[PDB]
Amino acid sequence: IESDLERAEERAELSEGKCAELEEELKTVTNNLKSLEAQAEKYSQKEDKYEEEIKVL
Amino acid sequence: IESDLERAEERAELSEGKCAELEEELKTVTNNLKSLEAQAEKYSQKEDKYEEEIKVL
Repeated sequence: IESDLERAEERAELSEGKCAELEEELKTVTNNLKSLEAQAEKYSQKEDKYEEEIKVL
Repeated sequence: IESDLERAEERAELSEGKCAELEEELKTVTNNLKSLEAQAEKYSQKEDKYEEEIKVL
């Protein structure tokens, strides 16, 4: 029982480390996604203006 | 020692569950990033095409 308990606690520590790393990755990717969403909105505005000018011409 | 083993097991289980959830979240957000990047590339190409159309018309 003692050996099994030691192994289980080591497993738990490893899982906690993995969870911390995953949190870091998630936050980084979230920031990148927000930046690209803003970029796409700028793209949309540019397209709107170009379409209007095309219609006028 | 048996009670200690039970506590270690439950802590490991909780940590693994959180790890799985974080994995799913990172997968989803990374897929979103990939899709948005493809859209942005297509949008740059479309913008160049629209400017060419403006000039010719």
